[PDB]
Amino acid sequence: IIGGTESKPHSRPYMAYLEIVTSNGPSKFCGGFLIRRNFVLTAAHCAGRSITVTLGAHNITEEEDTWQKLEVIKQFRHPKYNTSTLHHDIMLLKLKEKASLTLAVGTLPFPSQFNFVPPGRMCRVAGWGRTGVLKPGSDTLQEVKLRLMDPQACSHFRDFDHNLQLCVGNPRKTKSAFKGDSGGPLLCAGVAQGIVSYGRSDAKPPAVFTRISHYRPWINQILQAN
Repeated sequence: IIGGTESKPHSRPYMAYLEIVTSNGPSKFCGGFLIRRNFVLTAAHCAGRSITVTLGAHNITEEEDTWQKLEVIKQFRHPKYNTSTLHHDIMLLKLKEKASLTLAVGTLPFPSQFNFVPPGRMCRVAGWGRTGVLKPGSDTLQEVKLRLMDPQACSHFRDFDHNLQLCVGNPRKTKSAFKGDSGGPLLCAGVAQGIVSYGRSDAKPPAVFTRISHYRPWINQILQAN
């Protein structure tokens, strides 16, 4: 997260930290959020060999009694997830066991098929990603307030689509989600409307987020099929 501040500890109990093992140059990490006791929502771009989720953390380098680390038993990537258009950058993760609902660890509701959040709104995003273009990731959870932009603010991104994605962050400011923040949710008025997906390598906002309302039925299909 670029140009933000450290979250108050445990003020965002749905924040999930994902450790991912790839079939190549070791682990990478991602943000994501708990939607139900054994299900986390993240980006499809955060798919890997094996994944572990740490729930209830603030500083991911020092464990606390709030910590709950669970194994991912299955990865439901979006099948239309395409590495070219980067469309459908959403994935559901099923946990081997159910997280215990505590004040430090909680669930977040995602929107309905008809909740279409428009340009102008200021939403918040949290994460443990890089704090600058070539800067290390953050040990502590950071968060930044960002403005939703009109579709045109993002047309520099090949294949940007209004119905499926969100254009996030004012072009005139530095604030933005960045590498490492992938998978974390965008909260608008207390509802998760997006998922950090991608942006420029130079970290200049806007960055593109997955628009979740649109995937509601699919999330639903898997959640009901378990």
